[PDB]
Amino acid sequence: VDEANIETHGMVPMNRLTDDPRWLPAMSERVTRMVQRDRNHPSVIIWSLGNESGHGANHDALYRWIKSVDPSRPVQYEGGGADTTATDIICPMYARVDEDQPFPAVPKWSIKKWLSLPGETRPLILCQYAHAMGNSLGGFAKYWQAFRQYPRLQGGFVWDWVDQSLIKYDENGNPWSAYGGDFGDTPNDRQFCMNGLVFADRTPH
Amino acid sequence: ITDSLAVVLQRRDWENPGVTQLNRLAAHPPFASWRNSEEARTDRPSQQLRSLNGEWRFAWFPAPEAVPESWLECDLPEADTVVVPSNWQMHGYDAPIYTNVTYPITVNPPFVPTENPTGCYSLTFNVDESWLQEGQTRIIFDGVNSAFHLWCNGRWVGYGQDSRLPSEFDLSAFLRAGENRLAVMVLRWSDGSYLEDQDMWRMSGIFRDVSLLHKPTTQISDFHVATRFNDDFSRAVLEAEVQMCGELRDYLRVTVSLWQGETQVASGTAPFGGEIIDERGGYADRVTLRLNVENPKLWSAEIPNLYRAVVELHTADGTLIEAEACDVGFREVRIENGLLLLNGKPLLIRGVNRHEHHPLHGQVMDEQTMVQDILLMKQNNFNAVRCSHYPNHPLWYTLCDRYGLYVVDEANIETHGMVPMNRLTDDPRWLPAMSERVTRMVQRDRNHPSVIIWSLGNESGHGANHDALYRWIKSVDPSRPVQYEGGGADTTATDIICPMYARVDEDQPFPAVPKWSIKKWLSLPGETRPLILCQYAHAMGNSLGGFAKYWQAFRQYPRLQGGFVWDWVDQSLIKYDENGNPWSAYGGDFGDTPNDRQFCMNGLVFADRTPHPALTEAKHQQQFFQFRLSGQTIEVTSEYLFRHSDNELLHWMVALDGKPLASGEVPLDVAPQGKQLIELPELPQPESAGQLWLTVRVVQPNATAWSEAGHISAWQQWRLAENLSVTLPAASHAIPHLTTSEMDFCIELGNKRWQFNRQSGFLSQMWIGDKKQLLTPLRDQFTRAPLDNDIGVSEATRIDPNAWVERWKAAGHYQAEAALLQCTADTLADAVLITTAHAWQHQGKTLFISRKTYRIDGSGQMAITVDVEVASDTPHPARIGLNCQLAQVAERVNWLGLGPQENYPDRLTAACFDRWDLPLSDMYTPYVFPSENGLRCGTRELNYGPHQWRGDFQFNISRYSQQQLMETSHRHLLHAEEGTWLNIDGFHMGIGGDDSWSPSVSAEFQLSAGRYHYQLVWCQK
Amino acid sequence: ITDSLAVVLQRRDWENPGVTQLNRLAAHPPFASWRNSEEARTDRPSQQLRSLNGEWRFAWFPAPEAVPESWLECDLPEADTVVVPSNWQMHGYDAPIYTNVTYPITVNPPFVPTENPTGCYSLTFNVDESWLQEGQTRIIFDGVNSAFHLWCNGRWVGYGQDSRLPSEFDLSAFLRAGENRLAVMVLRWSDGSYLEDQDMWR
Ligand SMILES: Cc1cc(C=O)c(OCc2ccc(O[C@@H]3O[C@H](CO)[C@H](O)[C@H](O)[C@H]3O)cc2)c(-c2nc3ccccc3s2)c1
Ligand SMILES: Cc1cc(C=O)c(OCc2ccc(O[C@@H]3O[C@H](CO)[C@H](O)[C@H](O)[C@H]3O)cc2)c(-c2nc3ccccc3s2)c1
Ligand SMILES: [Mg+2]
Ligand SMILES: [Mg+2]
Ligand SMILES: [Mg+2]
Ligand SMILES: [Mg+2]
Ligand code: NA
Ligand code: NA
Ligand code: NA
Ligand code: NA
Ligand code: NA
Repeated sequence: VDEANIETHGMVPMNRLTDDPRWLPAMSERVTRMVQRDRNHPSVIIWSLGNESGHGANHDALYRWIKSVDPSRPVQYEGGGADTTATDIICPMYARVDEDQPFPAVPKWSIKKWLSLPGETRPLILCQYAHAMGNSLGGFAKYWQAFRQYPRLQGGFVWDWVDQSLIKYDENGNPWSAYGGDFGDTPNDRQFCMNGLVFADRTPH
Repeated sequence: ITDSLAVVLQRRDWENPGVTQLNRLAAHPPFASWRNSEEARTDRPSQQLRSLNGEWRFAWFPAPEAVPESWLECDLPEADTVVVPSNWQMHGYDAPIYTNVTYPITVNPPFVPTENPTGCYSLTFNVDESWLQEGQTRIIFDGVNSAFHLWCNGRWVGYGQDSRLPSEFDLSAFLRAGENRLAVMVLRWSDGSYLEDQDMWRMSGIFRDVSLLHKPTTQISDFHVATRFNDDFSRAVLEAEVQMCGELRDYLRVTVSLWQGETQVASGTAPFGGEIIDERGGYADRVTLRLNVENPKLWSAEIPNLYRAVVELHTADGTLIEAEACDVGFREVRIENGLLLLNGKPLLIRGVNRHEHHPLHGQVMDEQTMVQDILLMKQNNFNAVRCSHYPNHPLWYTLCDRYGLYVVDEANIETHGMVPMNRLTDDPRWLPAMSERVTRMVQRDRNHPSVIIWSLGNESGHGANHDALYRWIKSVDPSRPVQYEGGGADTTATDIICPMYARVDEDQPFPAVPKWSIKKWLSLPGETRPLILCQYAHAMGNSLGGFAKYWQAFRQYPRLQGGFVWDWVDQSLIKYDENGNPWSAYGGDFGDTPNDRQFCMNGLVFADRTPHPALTEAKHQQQFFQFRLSGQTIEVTSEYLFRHSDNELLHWMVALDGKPLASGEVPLDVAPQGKQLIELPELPQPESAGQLWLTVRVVQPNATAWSEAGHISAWQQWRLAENLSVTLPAASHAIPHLTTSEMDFCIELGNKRWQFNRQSGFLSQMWIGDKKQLLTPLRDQFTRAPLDNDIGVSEATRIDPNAWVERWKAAGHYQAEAALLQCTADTLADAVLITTAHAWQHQGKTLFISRKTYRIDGSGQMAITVDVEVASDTPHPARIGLNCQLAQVAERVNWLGLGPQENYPDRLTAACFDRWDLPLSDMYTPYVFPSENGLRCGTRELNYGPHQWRGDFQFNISRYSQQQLMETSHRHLLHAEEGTWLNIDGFHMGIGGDDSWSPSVSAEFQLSAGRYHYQLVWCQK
Repeated sequence: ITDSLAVVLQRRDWENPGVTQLNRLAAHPPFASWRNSEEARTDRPSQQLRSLNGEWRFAWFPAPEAVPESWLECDLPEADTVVVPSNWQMHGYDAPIYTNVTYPITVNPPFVPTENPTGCYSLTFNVDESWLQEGQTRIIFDGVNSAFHLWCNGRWVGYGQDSRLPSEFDLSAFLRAGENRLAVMVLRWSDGSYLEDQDMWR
């Protein structure tokens, strides 16, 4: 999945820049210039309009731009409820197998319920599931049971591969794995950079 | 030093489609920042919105680098004082350029000639202390062609592109109390010129209003008004989204009220805070107010009911901060089951394309001309207008809102001259420049109910940027369909099949971009969309042939919902001769090269808004009352969708060969889409010879906002009965005498003599007493002075062999010499009979043969019979008749046949059979490019001076020979010849006009029969 | 004079989402410009695509306006030798920031802090006259975070944004035979950073 370098997660709402036409130029260069560079690679099967930036009208514009200039690949985008007009795939992040999380505007339905909502035609492939932060991947079996039972459940992408720990050296030059704040960075989100199936040195969890 | 021309010009922002603006403020609907809401509710002047129109200082330069540094600090001594808004071409500072498709600059995007005419505008003006103590002072340039840098008090403010949308900059940090100086440097050419290749005059300058706007630092920054409905339009919700800028505080509130006249209809109030829209929450700086409206008065072009929405920004204790306002039209535009609906009813678009053009002021628009245009449109049964091909002056949308016209609002993008047309619109590097021309159009005009359809531009092929911006509009504003003709008129970037110059029945199967028959187009597999031509019926010169063929098809096919004629006004400009008499100029008349000559004049009206003959043909075919007659019962059908005929009578005349017999009036009471049957009183039934004709007009007894009392809105004619003449003519007391020379047959009867030349075989002269009657003999004519539609794009330099004029010229039509075959005289009991036969040849090929009999009888009446052969393999001739130059010049022309206006075989539906009496001046049509003109068809009797001709013919009569018209390129160089040129045709070819670059006269109107016959009688009175 | 930092930094092109590049060439799939068809078929190295990876000269500054004009004409004595490619936080010049959702800078688009860490990268390198007698020579920056201005031999070339796609500029009219010097001013923050809020180390 080749993803454009667009994330506006910290805007309030997440929509603020991606729905503004004054940001459509900046956003189009990050989508279009990706397609122009990577369009010949067979490994790329799906284009992504970015991550966690709500759902703005610029998303719908650039979705249709990709469709027009490269019909050979589906386009996906999770923002604004995972099933917007700018996605060919229902690509939720952390939608649970049986339990609904009915957040206002942007609900995370049961992946099994989500398929059968009236008028919903598309496959579902979680762009992110099974958050692997420390001692986790509890209930991972429950996804794959559901994946195998339901044809339109075609799997997902685990979040994620590598702990984003950095090496620091103490006063005597011993290396140790550091996370949020360990460099005087404030504010910070501490451990939440470490979500990997493997440690930073690629040792398996 | 960073404000110096040296630094600002060195970045060359006008040769870089990545920089379309610098420091420009966001677009939005029209603001006035009223500080009293009753002012806002009544749309009275705002003392927070000053105009800077008036006398500015201007200085021209060949290139921006030639502008001295001194001009930022101080006024240039050799500058002139000049009115703004203006186009600097209209003041004479360089030439306007007329080019159609070929760019007026070398195609080398994004670069521009080093020779780039630059307009240096300066203004010294006062600003109150009040505007600088509190709030935000901005300047608004409504239109700058084509790009500009802006200085204020020597400091640099910003840069702007797109010539037809307003550019706004914040001036608060730049202005001082008292005297200030603006410095505006305007470039004729910029990278934006590559998306501004409309077929029009290429001018430049500050050609729309300049204004200062004062707002409080806490302000309404944007507002959007929508109208939802239930199934039967009995309940509506008005949704009003309001966004603000400045410091949000908990005490801030918004009230939006809805008025209809001085009645408050609804009102709501809320603090700021929108719905949750995603995981980060909602817009703290926005609020949406929903008002209920029961039984709303709906907006349409038939009845433009308006409400007014007032948006007050205030505190909770009531203190008003500012108010904005707009007109509201309750209407729904949807496409449903293949039909474009307005309020649940399928529109039938009686459209026209209208440029912003004035023969004196150029591309500067004024209220008087806009209103004159809207009145003339609505008076000729026009429904809708296409803003070809850019956003208009803001006042235009307000006038269509109130007078009632459907508007296609079209983005300022045309790349016609690129090869292929696709080149820039498919290139992602031009997506930004294109997005700002589309998005800023929608942000400004999305509250006008007159706007029912958004257009992505004109003639720019089909690129992936078109698809991107199509989806942008759908996402941002579902209220309105999006249309675009480029790349074959049915691309993925259009909700409407919007072909230009698709014909009714015949396909034009061009590779990649075919124009199918509009009827066939609808039926193509998978195609579900309505079809509304974005341009049809090219009205260049003597044109709109076959107009009736379109409207029959529009009415028969549901999914054919009409089209927009090209176009409304001749883009003529005024020049002054050596004496200072004005004349209408076109392409090349300003030294502009290369140029596209007459192609700028495509209008139903002249530049001064005098109608062409084609306008009534439009008015007749577009009429809202259709008629049928069975017996003496009239079926009236209303094509109005929303109104009853509560301002309409039906006047009816019955006349025998012009003589009126019976009249009457009947009230009209037809429901929309309804019928009314009317039984006429026992009509006159005379045994008298002649054709009995019934004529009905529809008459509006009451004045409207757009029409005077007694305005005629529709008409129709029927032939009721005919009584063939069977009475023998009255006998004569005398026999006409034949005198035979070797050289002439001369015929005498009373005071009258007829001379026939036996070498030429033509009627050489005719005498009444001593007074001779002819200056040129009476000879056959098989040619006409070529119409724009006959010439097409053919020129002396690059001939097009397939144009009609060229096929004629190549076949020798225009240089063919008559060769006398037979010339005999006989004496009968009661008359003399001259029989003739000529062959017209060219380089050995016989093109035409004409066999005549002239029969002069005791009553002084000359009966001429003509029988023509036309070679099957020569091009079908322009006409088949005779012509002569008469000695007489009378002041009036009197005829029984179709009139009163100019009419041709494929453009005579609006004409009515009656006796017409006009001045000879009105028998000539002053087309700016002279051609064949002023024909009237289906005429049985023509009267001029002592002469009468009877028969069944088409004629024109003028002081201008077909030869002079053919050889003269402007109407102002025509001179009255001695006497009067008379063309009488048995048959005359259609004028065409489906387009004007290819043959467009349809087969049924071509003279292909091979043998023709017609009969005249020439008479004295 | 219009290549000076005073003029180029004046425009503050990193605080304006209407300017994401100046003089940048079009994007395209990966090019190598092989002049032998068998080399292209076997994906072997191309003599027309050289790496500039290696030992560059680098100096850190609290804000772009703190960079001395000297630096375009001449290497800074205070500078250090550092390997490229690299992140300057990994060399200890300032802290990497780990924030998930909340932006690491005050949310005030399109503006960024006045105190905007800037990295001044220079490299002196040779160009064979072969390259300048014919054809086009361009520089490829496969990744620069967050935005940068590029000088070659003291003259200004262009500007670029988007930290994860290549920025290419034509250098043919800037290069001379033998010794050349690139001057790359990289800003940590720019209007582009508003679109780069991925939950990772900044
Ligand atoms: C290069 C090119 C473009 C187009 C266009 O696509 C085109 O066909 C339609 C056309 C449209 C607009 C136009 O010029 C004006 O433009 C104005 C402003 O837009 C109005 O819209 C009017 O339409 C109009 O007066 C002129 C021709 C033709 C053709 N040439 C020929 C010549 C001979 C035989 C077949 C063809 S086919 C070529
Ligand atoms: C504003 C907002 C956004 C989202 C997001 O949509 C969100 O819930 C999902 C979420 C996604 C990514 C994330 O951080 C990481 O970021 C990585 C790189 O970008 C990957 O995306 C990974 O997904 C991820 O580990 C953290 C949380 C919540 C919620 N907050 C709370 C708090 C308490 C109770 C319920 C909720 S619901 C709010
Ligand atoms: Mg520019
Ligand atoms: Mg055109
Ligand atoms: Mg920028
Ligand atoms: Mg995130
Ligand atoms: Na499955
Ligand atoms: Na994380
Ligand atoms: Na119809
Ligand atoms: Na034209
Ligand atoms: Na009536």
